[PDB]
Amino acid sequence: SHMNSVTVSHAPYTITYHNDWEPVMSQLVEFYNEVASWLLRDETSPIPDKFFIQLKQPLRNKRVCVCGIDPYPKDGTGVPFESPNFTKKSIKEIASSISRLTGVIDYKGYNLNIIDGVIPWNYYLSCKLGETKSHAIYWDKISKLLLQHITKHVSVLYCLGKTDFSNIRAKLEVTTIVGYHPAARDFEKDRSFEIINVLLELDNKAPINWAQGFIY
Amino acid sequence: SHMNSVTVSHAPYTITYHNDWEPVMSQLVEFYNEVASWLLRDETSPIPDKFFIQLKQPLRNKRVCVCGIDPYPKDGTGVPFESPNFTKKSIKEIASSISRLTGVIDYKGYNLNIIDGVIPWNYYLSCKLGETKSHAIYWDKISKLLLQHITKHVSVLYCLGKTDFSNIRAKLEVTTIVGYHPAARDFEKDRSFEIINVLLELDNKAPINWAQGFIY
Ligand SMILES: [Cl-]
Ligand SMILES: [Cl-]
Repeated sequence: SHMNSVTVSHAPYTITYHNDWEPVMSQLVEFYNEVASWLLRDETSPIPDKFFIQLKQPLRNKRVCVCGIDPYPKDGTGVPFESPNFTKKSIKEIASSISRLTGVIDYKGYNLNIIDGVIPWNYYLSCKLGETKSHAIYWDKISKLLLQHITKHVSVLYCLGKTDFSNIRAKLEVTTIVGYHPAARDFEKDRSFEIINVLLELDNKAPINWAQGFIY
Repeated sequence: SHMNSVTVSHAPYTITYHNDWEPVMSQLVEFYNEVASWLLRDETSPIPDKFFIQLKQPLRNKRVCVCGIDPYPKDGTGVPFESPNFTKKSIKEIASSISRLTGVIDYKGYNLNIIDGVIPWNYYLSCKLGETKSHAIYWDKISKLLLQHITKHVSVLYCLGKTDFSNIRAKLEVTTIVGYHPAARDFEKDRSFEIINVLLELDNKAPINWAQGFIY
């Protein structure tokens, strides 16, 4: 069924997750306990209470995963790409791409987490405040475990960042696009890489309406 | 440089390979020796002398990998998908897709191994005469090793067969399309999946001219 379950750890001490994540929660508890103490030492983005909040998303209704390597170095919320005040460069560049693709001119913000069929994801679920990929060693196996579970549900995996994702062993056993980082210099590639996965969808599944992410 | 090197085994006893495959040849010798005796027991497709002939292809000039799970159950040549007399269903269906995409009406045959930028590949390099995926257990680690090496060179990995490739742990560390099997029942998906990877190319690399495969 569709429900939220619960599991015990140490800081945030309790992880609430949607039913769909069950197959993975036993190993995630094992992995997090042997790692948390090394991890919690630093000021993190997001705060420990927000590490796993994205596990409250169902995967049954997801067909696309938009994956960044890790949360914003500062002001991370626990929801990947989310910037509640729309000041973070990465989500502003995605918004502009979508704006250009769809034809939507006016908007106050953009959020990938409110689009039907889309789960936004952070490969590593944290980093030390102000330092990208700084907690990579701690999430290692957890990261592989959770992306393995996601790619069983979603049809398209869209990774943002070529060098960010350059050395990452991961899943075995679907359609992957390794596009540029949203804040890359030189546009056509960014914008076409988001239009290209609705036609990868067409081969079987329903399209994504990327404009559902716009906040007015 | 660009040259063909040589390595020692036991049946076919000698493996000739292009320079580009060097990083992988030490492990492939280790892996093949501990496996060959179990493998050579059966009548195979292709014959042992043809197992590794596709290692004579450079990878430096390859941007697309078209991957089947293993050679034809009968009449395999050592070159993936190749049917010298154009009677095998899989290559005839690919040819028809290309014919429909390109506009080429008349041809005697089709070969993926004569297209610039394309390396055709068999995940498992053999099978028992008349039985698909029958030598899967023997190639296991070798298969992972060689596809790992290919995907470092190519920009697009195109796998043909959803259930054929359903349970396959593989590479870590690029753009993957898991399309249908060429001999699938119900066409648009087959043909669009081959037109879709030239635009995945466009994001960075030169296009593939699929019509280069036609034999007149
Ligand atoms: Cl984030
Ligand atoms: Cl073959």
